[PDB]
Amino acid sequence: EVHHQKLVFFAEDVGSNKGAIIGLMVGGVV
Amino acid sequence: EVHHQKLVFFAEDVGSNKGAIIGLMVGGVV
Amino acid sequence: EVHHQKLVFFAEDVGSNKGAIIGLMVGGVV
Amino acid sequence: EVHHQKLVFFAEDVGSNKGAIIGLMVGGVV
Amino acid sequence: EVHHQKLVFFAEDVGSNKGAIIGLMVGGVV
Amino acid sequence: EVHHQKLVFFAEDVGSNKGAIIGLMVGGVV
Amino acid sequence: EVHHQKLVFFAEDVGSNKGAIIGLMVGGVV
Amino acid sequence: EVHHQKLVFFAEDVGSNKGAIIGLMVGGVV
Amino acid sequence: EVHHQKLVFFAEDVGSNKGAIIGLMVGGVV
Amino acid sequence: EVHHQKLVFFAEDVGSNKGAIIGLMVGGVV
Amino acid sequence: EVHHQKLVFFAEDVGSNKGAIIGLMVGGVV
Amino acid sequence: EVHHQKLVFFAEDVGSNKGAIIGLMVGGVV
Amino acid sequence: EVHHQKLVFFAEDVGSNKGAIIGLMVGGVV
Amino acid sequence: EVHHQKLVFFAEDVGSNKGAIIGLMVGGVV
Amino acid sequence: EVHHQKLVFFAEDVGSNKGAIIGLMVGGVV
Amino acid sequence: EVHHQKLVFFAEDVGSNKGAIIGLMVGGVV
Repeated sequence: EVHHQKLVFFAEDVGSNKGAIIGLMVGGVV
Repeated sequence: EVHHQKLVFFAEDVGSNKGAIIGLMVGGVV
Repeated sequence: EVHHQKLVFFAEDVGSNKGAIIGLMVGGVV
Repeated sequence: EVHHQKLVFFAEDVGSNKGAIIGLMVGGVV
Repeated sequence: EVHHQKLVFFAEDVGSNKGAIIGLMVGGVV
Repeated sequence: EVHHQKLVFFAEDVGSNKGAIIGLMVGGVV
Repeated sequence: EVHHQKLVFFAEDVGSNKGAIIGLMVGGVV
Repeated sequence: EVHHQKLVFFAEDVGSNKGAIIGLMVGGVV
Repeated sequence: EVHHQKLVFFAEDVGSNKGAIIGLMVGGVV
Repeated sequence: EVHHQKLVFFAEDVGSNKGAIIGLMVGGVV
Repeated sequence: EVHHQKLVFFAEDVGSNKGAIIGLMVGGVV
Repeated sequence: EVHHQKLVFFAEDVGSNKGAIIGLMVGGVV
Repeated sequence: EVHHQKLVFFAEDVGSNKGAIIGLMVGGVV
Repeated sequence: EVHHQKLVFFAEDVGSNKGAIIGLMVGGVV
Repeated sequence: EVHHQKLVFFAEDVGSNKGAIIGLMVGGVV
Repeated sequence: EVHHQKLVFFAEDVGSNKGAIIGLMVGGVV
């Protein structure tokens, strides 16, 4: 069999002063 | 078998002073 | 079999003073 | 059994003064 | 069995004054 | 049984005055 | 078996005045 | 077996005065 | 301000032979 | 401020032969 | 300002033969 | 500024023959 | 400023024959 | 300013015959 | 300022016949 | 500054025949 998985995310900001607390959680189980 | 898994993340911030707290978490299990 | 796994993360900041606290955690279990 | 795993991370900072505290943890178990 | 694993990390800083505290931990178990 | 593992890390600092405290730890267990 | 392992680390410093305290530890257990 | 392992560390220093404390530990147990 | 947060999860199984490929990932950003 | 955060995960598997592939990913950003 | 953060993970296995591949990634950025 | 952070992980194995490949990566950035 | 950080990890193995390949990576950046 | 950091890791092996290849890498950057 | 750092590692081996290749790397940069 | 750094490693060896190769690298630069 053939499995094609494509995960893409776009995140842009303009945090001039203090971008605060930001976390990016990426998980992939196969 | 043919497995094609691609993960792409775009995080761009135009900061100027103090990025603060950023946490990138990448968890891949295969 | 054929296994193709690619992870690309783009993190670009422009904070010209005090990056503060930035953490990148990459966990790959195969 | 053709295993192809590639992980590419791009981290660009511009902190002209005090990069502060940054941590990069890469865990590869195979 | 053919295993091809490549880890590429780009870390570009521009801290003209005081890098402060940076930590890079690369853990590879095979 | 062919194993090809390559780890390439690029770390560029521009701390013209006082690099301060930088730590790079590489752990390869084969 | 055929084992090919390459560990390439690039560390560029520009600490013209006082490097302070820098540490690099690479442990390879095969 | 065919063992082709090599570690290359690039330490580019631009320190004009007072290198201070620098720790370079290379532990290769094979 | 007072904030209380507790994440409790229970995962029990009986994988006598081959626990397969599982990945427990949790993320908390505050 | 008063912040109380607790994360508890219970993973109990009565394995016998070959645990297979298990990847635990804990990402906390504060 | 009082911060209380506690993380506890219980991973109990019984696999009496070949654990295979188990990885635990703990990333804490604060 | 009263910061209290505790991380406790329990990993109990019973692999009486060939633990195989197990990796524990702890990344703490404060 | 009062900071209390505790890292406690319990790893109990019973591999009476061949522990194989284990890797513990502890990275702490303060 | 009071900083209290404690790291305690318990690794118990029972490999009566051939411990094989074990690697413990501790990286503390303060 | 008061700095208290304690690193305690317990490594119990029972390799009665041929320890093979074991490596422990402790890197502390202050 | 009040510096109280303590590093202790407890190595329990039960090797009776052929310890083989063991590498203990302790690098603490202050």
